[PDB]
Amino acid sequence: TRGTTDNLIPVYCSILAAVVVGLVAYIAFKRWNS
Amino acid sequence: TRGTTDNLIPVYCSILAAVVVGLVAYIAFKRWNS
Ligand SMILES: O=C(/C=C/c1cccnc1)c1ccccc1O
Repeated sequence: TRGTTDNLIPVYCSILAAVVVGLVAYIAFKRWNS
Repeated sequence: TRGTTDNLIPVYCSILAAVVVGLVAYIAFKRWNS
């Protein structure tokens, strides 16, 4: 189970770029409107 | 896919991972102290 848990490095940079960008606007608006 | 403008997919992940990681601490602290 080394090629299916810690080989997601190329896939992470894709999903993490989409999630982190959506988080920057969401988390900020949540902490600004809290 | 010119190969000299839209081939920088892996190189972006390098600088983007280093910038976005350093930003996760800064943006969070700025939005938390706001
Ligand atoms: O092989 C890599 C994968 C990057 C990537 C970037 C975006 C979407 N899918 C994959 C890679 C990641 C970080 C730095 C250099 C790399 O070659």
